[PDB]
Amino acid sequence: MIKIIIVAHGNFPDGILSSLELIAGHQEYVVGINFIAGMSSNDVRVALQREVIDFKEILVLTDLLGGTPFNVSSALSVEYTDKKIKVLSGLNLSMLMEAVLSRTMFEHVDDLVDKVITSSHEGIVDFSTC
Amino acid sequence: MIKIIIVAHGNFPDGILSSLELIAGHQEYVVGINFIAGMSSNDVRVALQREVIDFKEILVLTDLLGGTPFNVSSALSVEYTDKKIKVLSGLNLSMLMEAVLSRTMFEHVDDLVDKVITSSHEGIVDFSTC
Repeated sequence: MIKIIIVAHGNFPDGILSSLELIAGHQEYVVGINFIAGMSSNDVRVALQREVIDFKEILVLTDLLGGTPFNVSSALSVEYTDKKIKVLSGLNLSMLMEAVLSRTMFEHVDDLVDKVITSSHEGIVDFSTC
Repeated sequence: MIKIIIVAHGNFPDGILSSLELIAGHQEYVVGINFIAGMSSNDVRVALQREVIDFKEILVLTDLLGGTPFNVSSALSVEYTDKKIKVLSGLNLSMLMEAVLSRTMFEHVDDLVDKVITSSHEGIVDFSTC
């Protein structure tokens, strides 16, 4: 059971989640934290802490390297002795679908992240390229 | 100008556009086509045609390889003799920010896509590796 948590600027999390819902329907243990206008770094931190209280294996998908979602997520990911918290930047729908569709193959998030990264890269394609 | 068109499942385009608005503010020549429940493939085609009527250099950012937004966009990109339409899949915020921040440097979308692709890939990072 790997919990997927999406953290990104604006309502990007709501938006990409609506893509997932249209394609695959509603999923268990998948949440979005919308980093909207008005909220601070700490607001994101509080929200994320809340979402991880009861989970050991957690994949956090964030929009942009070095942005507040990624920074807050990575800072928190090293604070829990027995939690496994992976934090990715570069979130595309490939990243999200792969995590959702493959996570049940894995007990541990450590063994899921390699395949999620591979699909994220493989999903970036220029149509000219055939 | 190089016009940027975002086509994706659900309200993903609105959501990622809200990320852009928050980070960079409102941009010219950047539109979203939300492929929501109830919409047909032709509906997407009609919308895209409308957005490209009066533009010669067009970058279309789509969510997912082999999906309706990508398929409709790719099919249309080869139908105009004198339009330059590039169609990418794998849309992440890195892809969008690069197109927006760098398009000014280029007359032609052809010379912009390689930088956009590079940044898209470079933006996918696992914090464990830093």
